[PDB]
Amino acid sequence: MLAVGIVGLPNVGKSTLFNALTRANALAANYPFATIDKNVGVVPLEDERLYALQRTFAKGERVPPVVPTHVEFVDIAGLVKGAHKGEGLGNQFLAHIREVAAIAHVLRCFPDPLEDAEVVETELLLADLATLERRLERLRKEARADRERLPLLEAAEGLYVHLQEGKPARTFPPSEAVARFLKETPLLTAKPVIYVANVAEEDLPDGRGNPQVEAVRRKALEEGAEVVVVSARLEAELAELSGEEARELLAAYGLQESGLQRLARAGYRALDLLTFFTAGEKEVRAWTVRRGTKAPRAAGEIHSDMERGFIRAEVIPWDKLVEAGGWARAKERGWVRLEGKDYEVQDGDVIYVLF
Ligand SMILES: Nc1nc2c(ncn2[C@@H]2O[C@H](COP(=O)(O)OP(=O)(O)O)[C@@H](O)[C@H]2O)c(=O)[nH]1
Repeated sequence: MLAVGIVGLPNVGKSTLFNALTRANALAANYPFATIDKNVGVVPLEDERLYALQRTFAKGERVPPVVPTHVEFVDIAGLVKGAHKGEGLGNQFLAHIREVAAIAHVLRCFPDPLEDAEVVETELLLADLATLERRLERLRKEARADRERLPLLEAAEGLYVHLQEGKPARTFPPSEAVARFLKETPLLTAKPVIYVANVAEEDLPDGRGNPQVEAVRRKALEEGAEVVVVSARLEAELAELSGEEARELLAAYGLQESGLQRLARAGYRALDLLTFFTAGEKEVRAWTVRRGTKAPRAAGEIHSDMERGFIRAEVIPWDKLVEAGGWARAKERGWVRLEGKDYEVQDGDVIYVLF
């Protein structure tokens, strides 16, 4: 699942954060099928570029509607710390973690958070060490018969040293061999991690001077995780209001973006995603693809057909389309590019597929 799994030990504010997330999910324009699950929802991603494009294509009294994209979050369910005696405690949690692309761990930083982080990390490490032991045995046999498997075996040898020292796969230095191994065997500790420091509202936006948040930032550096500071209670309260009123009251408190939006943006980065747009008089919409996605696959997101039927596409940075004043005007300015099947989409690109 192209989603962020939210985890938390008892009483850290996770259910409160999910009251907010479930409310936000009821605002979505399009729902991924996975959201049928009560534990899966999305947070619409606010993007001012949509409104900028909207003004560019508004004519007379007509204004095209805007459709934002979103980031999917899963409430990871399950007891975390098992006995490892074959009884099965903790198995459901691991199974759920396997299905998400990134992990966001809620840590309580208001009346030890590092202890919670280590508890979860320890269970993920134990599962990964077992996976590595199984792969080392299998790969060593396969490599003797097919040298093409050797790089994965050598990457696994290195990761095993790293994990045996209690370090996550995500902080192991990158290399071609490690990349091939992790694509085939997606270790739990290789998933990007966001530590969500839950604080009292007075500590927003960065938990400055809050020793618990500072300790979380220190641990994050060691674990290769990013940090987002939110007040779950505040987010739940704001989510009950209209977006306009919530923004005004937030600004009155000297805060410029909700914690849910900050979390959504952190999740977007963790999942290595980028936004591209389709824009015209009828509609302006934001689409999401993984960084590295080429024009054809991008086109496939808009219309399945277009991927195979893809011949070429007009592409222009949203800011240049806005600066020009429209498609006809951007063409005249020579700012509209015709890109082929080899083109890697860039964040902010506006695309119109030919055929
Ligand atoms: N002051 C304050 N209290 C919070 C915040 N988030 C959660 N709480 C309170 O902390 C307790 C546990 O929150 P909860 O969502 O039930 O934790 P869970 O066990 O991780 O779901 C509750 O009584 C919540 O009201 C927050 O951001 N600020």
